[PDB]
Amino acid sequence: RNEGQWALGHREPLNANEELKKAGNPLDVRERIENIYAKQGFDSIDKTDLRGRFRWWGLYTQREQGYDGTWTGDDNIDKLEAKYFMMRVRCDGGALSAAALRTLGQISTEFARDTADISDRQNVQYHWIEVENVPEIWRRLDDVGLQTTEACGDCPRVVLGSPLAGESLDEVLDPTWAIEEIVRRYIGKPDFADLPRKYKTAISGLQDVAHEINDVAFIGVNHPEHGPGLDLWVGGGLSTNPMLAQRVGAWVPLGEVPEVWAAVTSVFRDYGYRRLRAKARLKFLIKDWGIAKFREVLETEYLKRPLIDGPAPEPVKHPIDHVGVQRLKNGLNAVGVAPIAGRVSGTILTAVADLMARAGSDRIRFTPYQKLVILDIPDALLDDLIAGLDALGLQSRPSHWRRNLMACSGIEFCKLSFAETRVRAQHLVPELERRLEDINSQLDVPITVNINGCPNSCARIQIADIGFKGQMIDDGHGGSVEGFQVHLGGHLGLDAGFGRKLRQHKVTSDELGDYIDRVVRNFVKHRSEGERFAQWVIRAEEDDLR
Ligand code: SRM
Ligand code: SF4
Ligand SMILES: [Cl-]
Repeated sequence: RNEGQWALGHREPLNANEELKKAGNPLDVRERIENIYAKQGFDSIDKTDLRGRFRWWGLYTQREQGYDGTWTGDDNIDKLEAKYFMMRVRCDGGALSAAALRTLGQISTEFARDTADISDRQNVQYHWIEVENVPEIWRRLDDVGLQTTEACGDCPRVVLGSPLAGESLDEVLDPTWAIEEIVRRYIGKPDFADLPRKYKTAISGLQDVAHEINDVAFIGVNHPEHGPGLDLWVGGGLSTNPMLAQRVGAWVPLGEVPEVWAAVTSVFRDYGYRRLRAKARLKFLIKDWGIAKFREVLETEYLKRPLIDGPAPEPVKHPIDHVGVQRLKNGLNAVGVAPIAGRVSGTILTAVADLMARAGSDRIRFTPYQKLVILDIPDALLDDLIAGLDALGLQSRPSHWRRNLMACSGIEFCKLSFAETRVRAQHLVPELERRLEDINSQLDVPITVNINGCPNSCARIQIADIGFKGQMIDDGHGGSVEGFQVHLGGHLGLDAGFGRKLRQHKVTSDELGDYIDRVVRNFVKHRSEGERFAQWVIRAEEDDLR
């Protein structure tokens, strides 16, 4: 019985999305940008290019101005499509030189109305970009060793790596090599250009890459016999049907990582479902097959050998975000700063690149939690840096809230969203800071808040202390507005799991601060000593949670 799987012989398209990939190599659309589209403009762009093949090059069309959630749906595309683009720049590892960061700044100030926002996958995204300047931009990014290749599309998304790869004192190893090997080997190459859906990778020495929710994850663990290598995890995801990735129970050494990554992706290519668009993510295959069959197939058909068994890394009790100052293997310091919901500007990035030059620093990393850290600051030139960054509003000593808050793009730019998230976040933070500085000392433990535009969970709705899922709501049977559902007490690391939903409960855009304030206060009210938020939630009564 057919599910669209290549490996079972069913190579026949069953989607419009699968249909468009059978029409040449999607990535081939780059000639057409430079040759045709950047020269003729938005309206020349064939619609199967604009909506399909543009994705393989980091170009999603942004939402047209002044259409609220009322208008959100597959059937309003012509209306919702603004003649501008969100261009996503691929940063495998968050890793960047100061020259590279510089370029990202000026590209934004110049081409993207100063918009630059750090994604929770270590990328930057621009908005207000026009096709005319795409060729100029590619040309420019190349100078600094950056591309947009497969930053969107049915292909491997950015590979996450630790913001502190190679300098962290706690890391099991530095797997940067493996990342760069994967990118050098495999990005832009025909073999993995066509996958049932998107494909997300995390590789790190630390559990600081939200690994449990990636399609494939490689995580430092000491093997008692074989030494520092990587633990392999597979089948994660969070959209509208969240599933934690699971241990394959294998241990992979650094050098074999890119080989084993290619294996896994290969299994996705061939056995992944291609009938339903909503059922195409690897996770669904893993759910169906079970972990053991997966490993069986993986060894027997693609690696041609068993993967050496190995232990799980010991799950951390607290997420590792790298905000703040820390000593390096260097003998130097690194600096983690927090913007609000990843929101920086073209100006900020350049202004930052310059402060780095002042410090002698040439290494910066973006963070899987929309943050950025500067590396190799010597003690001597550190305070003059921090003050330089605080000046741009990039706080290295942020508050509880500013530090542990994410938002997606939402209805500001995103054509799929029901609510405003990012701008909303720029104001909610000060409101919470001054509203709850009151209770602040009594919180010995952080509260994480993720504001999501719609159910897609781009800012990780399910795995926050307080998670907000943007749905359309009714207001006295007069008219439908924007609003959020709450998911509470979801965490990664030790005993990972998702936040609970509440029965008949909605939070309008205005009420966000009200709800947070209340449930936080009720937390402190009913909590026990040392008890984390998430722990309370599981025993808490419905009423204290509303
Ligand atoms: C920018 C970012 C949010 C952020 O502020 O961090 C983001 C924003 C978008 N995501 Fe994503 N996603 C981002 C991380 C994720 C994550 C989180 C993660 O990877 O940890 C998820 C959840 C995890 C997962 O994938 O399971 C996520 C699940 C989605 C979904 C759900 C897809 C699905 O599997 O069903 C969509 C829609 C889709 O693919 O059909 C999607 C679609 C989008 C689009 C392209 C909306 C669209 O299709 O038109 C958003 C960009 C619109 C815009 O104009 O900004 N994105 N999105 C993140 C981009 C990181 C990157 O560089 O790649
Ligand atoms: S979670 Fe939804 S609204 Fe937010 S950025 Fe993703 S697709 Fe857009
Ligand atoms: Cl995405």
